[PDB]
This record gives sequence, C-alpha cells and structure tokens, in this order.
Amino acid sequence: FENGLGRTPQMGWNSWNHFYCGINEQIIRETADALVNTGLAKLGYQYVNIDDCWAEYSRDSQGNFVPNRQTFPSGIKALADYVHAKGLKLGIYSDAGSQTCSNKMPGSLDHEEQDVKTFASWGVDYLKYDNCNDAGRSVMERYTRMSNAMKTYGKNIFFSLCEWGKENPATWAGRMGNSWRTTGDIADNWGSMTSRADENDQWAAYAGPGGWNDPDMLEVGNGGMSEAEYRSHFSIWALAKAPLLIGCDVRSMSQQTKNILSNSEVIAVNQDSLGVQGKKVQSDNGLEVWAGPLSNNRKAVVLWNRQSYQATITAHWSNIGLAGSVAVTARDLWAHSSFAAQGQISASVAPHDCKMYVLTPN
Ligand SMILES: OC[C@H]1O[C@@H](O)[C@H](O)[C@@H](O)[C@H]1O
Ligand SMILES: [Pt+2]
Repeated sequence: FENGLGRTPQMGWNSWNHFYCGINEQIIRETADALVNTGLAKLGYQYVNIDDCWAEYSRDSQGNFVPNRQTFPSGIKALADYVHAKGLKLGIYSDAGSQTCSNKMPGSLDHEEQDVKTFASWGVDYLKYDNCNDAGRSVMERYTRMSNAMKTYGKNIFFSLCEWGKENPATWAGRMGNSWRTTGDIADNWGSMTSRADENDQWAAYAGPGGWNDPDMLEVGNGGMSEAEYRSHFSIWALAKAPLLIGCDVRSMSQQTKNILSNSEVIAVNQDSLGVQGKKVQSDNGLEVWAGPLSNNRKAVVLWNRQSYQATITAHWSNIGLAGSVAVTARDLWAHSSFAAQGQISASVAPHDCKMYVLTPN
C-alpha cells in the first residue's frame, strides 16, 4: 500500500487480547499514560488501538457511528486528542460487514466513505477492518470498497486488514492495505503462538515496506505462556517483520514482561530499513533456525528450541545467507553481548526458549 504509512511494521497496543469486549475510555487513556511512563512509547510503540466494542449498537439518525454512550461517553475525538497530546496515535476498529464480530456494534459495509470521513474528523490514525457478517458478498468487493474510501478520505490512516488469511491475502492485500492477518486468531498458549508463526512463515516473500504479513497481536504478558515462550514469541514476531502490537495490560506489567517488550535491539530487527521478513531456514526434530537479511549486509538469526528439553542448536552460514569464509561480529540480543563468529554459531538453548543474534560482517 503506497500511502507513506507502514514503511516499517506498526508498533503499538491493542485492547483485544486482554480486555476483549470489556473496554472503555478510561482504560484507553490510562494505557496511553502507561505507554509513556513505562518508556514503551519512546521505543516506538505509538499506536493505541481500540478493538471491538467501542460503539453503540446502532448508528444515529445521520447514519454515523456513535461512540458507546456507556463506555466511551466522552467520544472518540476527545480520546484521540488525549492520545495525540501524549505524542501517540489512536487506532479504531470496524468490520467489512453489517456488524463487527462481537455483534455488539455496526460494521462499515455500504457506509465506508461516511465512516472514513467520520474517523478522519475524529483524528483516527489507524483502522483494523474485520471480516464478520459479510452479507454474502465477496472478500474482494467488501475490502475494495473500504480501500477506495481510505485512499480518498483517510490518507493518513493506517489500513490493517483482518480477514484471517482467507484467500491468501499475502498475494493481493498489499494493493489494498498496509498489513493483513494471515491466520485465525492467536490465543495465549504455546500451540496457538507456534502455529501462527509457522502458518505466517510461508508468506515471507510477499512482505516489505508498506505491506506486512500479520501473524496477530502479541500475547506477551497475559499469563498463558512462560517467560521463555514469550521471549521466543517476541523474537520471532520481530524477526518476521510482524506488527508489534502489545496485547497485555501495560498498566500492570511484571518486570519480566517489560524486559521482553522493551528490548530495543530486538525491536531494531523488526524495524530494519531493508524491511525483509525473516523466515524458517532450518528445522531438525523441533530445533529450528530462523533468519533473514538486514541493512548493511547484516543478518538476523533466531535459534528456537521447540522441544521440552535443553538442546544445542547450530545455525550454519550456508542456511542464513553467508559464505563460509565470512567472519562476523555476533551480537546476542538478549544477553546484550558481542563475540566473534564464522562458519556457524552453536548454543545450548532452553526448552521453548531461544537465542537471537544480529551478525555484522567484518
Ligand atoms: O471481535 C473482535 C475480534 O474479532 C476477530 O474477528 C478478530 O480476528 C480479533 O482479532 C478481534 O478483533
Ligand atoms: Pt484486492
């Protein structure tokens, strides 16, 4: 999508993974405060995105969305002003259908232009567009309608498509938006997170500046996985140029949660100027190696132990894009230490944990 937005994957927060339909303006305002106070905003997490359940069940007499009078009494415009004053951006959610997936508010089908104009007037900076209640109309028709409305009335609004990988969006969504969900919903558990990563991985070649594969919102900090599993989750999402939308309650994070989300070296891989999605390059009995190119001839590498026991994983130069005769300085992103390497890197990796490195050629 050539709208000057999403030149790098979007970074922010989304209310769904932790709050689901139980969201309100107080939570959004406090979340904005938290992103700033915790230092996350400075690291790049700028989008404060509201998901489902923010509007009234019905539109007003003019056919416009109405912020939920119970949970968002102050309105979206006021909320956007609040967030903007904090140096952040505000995201909203709608659906390419008659109602959102929760069936608690309207969708924008046949109201695309009016809704985008409304969002723009409110100061909305991002739109996640779901796929429920399609009224028997095609994915391409419904999304094309909103794409057109956005390109004309919402030029400064990031466009996130959410149609769960139906019809292989990686092969066409880039001409319609800035990112597209490639899979069904992620859940806060190991099986879900790993399968989302695997499914998203097959579309690596289609990702690039302006159009990203979206393996869904981060579950880091929600309690369903271990610290090791979350470290791998964050590392892989970063390497895969996935959107980095925090999904936990950033107002009450543990130090462990903050440490994972706050690793600027890992974030830098996700935000790399080359904008290439890293992918799985080695997979031997659950011991995997994921890698991809970075700017200035560098490489990003993740050793991921998907087994239940401690194991040694070895990343071979030939599999990560380097000639065997290339000496480099390896940077362990989680240990925050540098060392010399050539030919390969071997390391003992903990169960479900990982090792992440950036290789800088000598
Ligand atoms: O109802 C809200 C819920 O709807 C689903 O369709 C999306 O995939 C989720 O990410 C979330 O937005
Ligand atoms: Pt299309």
